[PDB]
Amino acid sequence: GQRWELALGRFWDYLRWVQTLSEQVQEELLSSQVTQELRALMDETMKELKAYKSELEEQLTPVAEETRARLSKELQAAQARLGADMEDVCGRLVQYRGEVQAMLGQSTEELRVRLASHLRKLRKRLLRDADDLQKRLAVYQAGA
Repeated sequence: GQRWELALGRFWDYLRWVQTLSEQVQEELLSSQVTQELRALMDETMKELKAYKSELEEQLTPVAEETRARLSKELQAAQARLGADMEDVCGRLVQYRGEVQAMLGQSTEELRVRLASHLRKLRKRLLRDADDLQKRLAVYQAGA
């Protein structure tokens, strides 16, 4: 099932737009609008993913509790790793907003060079934990 993949696709596209640090992105960065819109997207992905795991617990093949429950603890953790990535990205954008206030009108060009470099790394990490969680979810899609 892929309702949570679509909701993550929307998170991921928005963040790809933020990564460009265009005029409008910078505007909405110094206000609380992109961390407010990324929270809403995160929240729909996690909502939809909790409900997909819930419905997959209905179509599980014959695995004994020390293995079927080893697997949900490993899957709740990949859900948790992905949530923690998205929160990390929003905290790095809050940090940028603060660091622009503290410049007191001075050039933020060197600040946007470090942000773009840092955001790319976070987004690299985010994408590999979504891929990992899809794998654990696909092995669980049938049981073990």
